[PDB]
Amino acid sequence: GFGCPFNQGKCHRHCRSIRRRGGYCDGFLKQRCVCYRK
Repeated sequence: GFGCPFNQGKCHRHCRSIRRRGGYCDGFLKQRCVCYRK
């Protein structure tokens, strides 16, 4: 969806920039991702 498993970077790079480190898409369609750290 919005990202992984097609574009993890889109959801793994957006958060990463926030000093984050890891994540996993949460949905099939353009829903939204929630990088590990909350």
